[PDB]
Amino acid sequence: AQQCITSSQTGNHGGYFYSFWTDGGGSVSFCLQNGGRYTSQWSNVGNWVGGKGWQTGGRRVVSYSGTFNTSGNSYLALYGWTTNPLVEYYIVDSWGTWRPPGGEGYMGTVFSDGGWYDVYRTQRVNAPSIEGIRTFYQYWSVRQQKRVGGTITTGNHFDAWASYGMNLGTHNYMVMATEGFQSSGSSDITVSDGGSSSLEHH
Repeated sequence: AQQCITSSQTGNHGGYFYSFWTDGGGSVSFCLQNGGRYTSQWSNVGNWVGGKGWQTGGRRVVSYSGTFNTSGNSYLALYGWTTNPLVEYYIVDSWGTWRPPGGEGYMGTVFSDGGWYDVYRTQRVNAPSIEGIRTFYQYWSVRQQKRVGGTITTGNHFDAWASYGMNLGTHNYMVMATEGFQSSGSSDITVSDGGSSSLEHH
């Protein structure tokens, strides 16, 4: 059955790595389900992010399915980190009332997995990270129109980022995450590797 957590931690569940974090404001429940699945609920949350994926990110055909709901500022994104350089990155497929990162630091565009994304770079100064209190860039691909479920071919994003001088370091984790900020909502997301699909043919 499910395992529902409310405090920040990482682990492996159903065969998949997961990461979950919250600041402890408001309410959030992160429920680990069979295989690549998790569900979540949040109510008037301060901030949280979490999902299932890979302990070591990289070039991958990520595949995910499920549902994502919010009345406020929440988003659904492949979410991960590198070190040397320290980078926090996002490939955002859907959001609520606020399209991240509010247009800040626009760099260009990329086409991947059937859709156009806008590319941004933002900066975090003296901020908590996977390597402690640091100054680091955040890289974003944000879909021009919302999508919930599909493939995210990470290499296409990384390569576009690189074309704009947004270079990555050594991969740390990479998860298909739900995020909330001063908002309420729910999600139900199942992650998989997309490489076992039939060959595309039209």
